[PDB]
Amino acid sequence: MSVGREFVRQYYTLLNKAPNHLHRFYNHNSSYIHGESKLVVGQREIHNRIQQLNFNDCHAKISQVDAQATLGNGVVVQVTGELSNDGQPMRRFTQTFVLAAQSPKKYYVHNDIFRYQ
Amino acid sequence: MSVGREFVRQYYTLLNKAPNHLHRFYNHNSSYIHGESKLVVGQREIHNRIQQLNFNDCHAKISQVDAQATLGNGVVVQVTGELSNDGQPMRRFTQTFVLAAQSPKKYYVHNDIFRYQ
Repeated sequence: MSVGREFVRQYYTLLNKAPNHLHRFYNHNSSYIHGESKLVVGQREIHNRIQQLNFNDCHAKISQVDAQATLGNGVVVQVTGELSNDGQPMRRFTQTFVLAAQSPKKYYVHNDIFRYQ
Repeated sequence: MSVGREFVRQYYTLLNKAPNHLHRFYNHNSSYIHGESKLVVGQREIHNRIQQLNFNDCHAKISQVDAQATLGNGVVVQVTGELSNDGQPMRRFTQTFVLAAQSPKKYYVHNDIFRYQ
C-alpha cells in the first residue's frame, strides 16, 4: 500500500529530528538489525542499540521504496537510498521493514533490517 | 532463522539452473516485484513475468543475508549481492523475501521484491 511510502518519510524525519524517540515505532516483540550487529528484540534494547549508534544530524536521501501486503495483514517495505551521520559522506544503504497493522491505521515496526552496502 | 540463508541458496541455484521452474516457490497469493514493474500477484502471473524477463545463465554473487522471524510465523529475509544475466556486467541488487511456513519445514515465498541499485 501507500502506507509504507508514508512511513519511510516518518521514519527518517524522526531519525533526523529526534533519534532518541525513534524506538517508539516499535513494540515488545520487534526484531532489529543494524549494520551487522547481533539481532535485537523488544521496545527496550532497540532503544539502547539506537542510543549507542548515536545518530546526530542524520540526513537521508531515499532512492527507492517498494511496499507490499504481507502475512497477518502487514506491510513489507524495502527502502533503498543513502544515509549520512555527523556530516560524513552518504553511504548507500538498504532497509527492510515489516509493519504490523496493530488494529486500525495504527502500525508498529515488527521487523527492521538496516544494512550498508 | 537459518532457514532463510538456505532458501537464498536454493532460489539462486534454481534461478541459474532452471528459471522457468522458479515459480514453484510461490503460490496463489504471492506478491512479486522485479526491477520497477507493476506489482504481480499469483503463481501463474509470476510465472510468465519471469518468462518475459528471460533469465539465461544467470550468475549471482551474494554479499549479505539477514533473516528474521516475522508475522504469522514467517521469515523476513534481506539479500544483498550482484546479479548477472546473459554474461552482462554484475549489477548490485537488493532483495526482500517473506517466507510463509505452510505447515512443516515447507515454505512458500509470500513476498518477493527485487530491485537494482
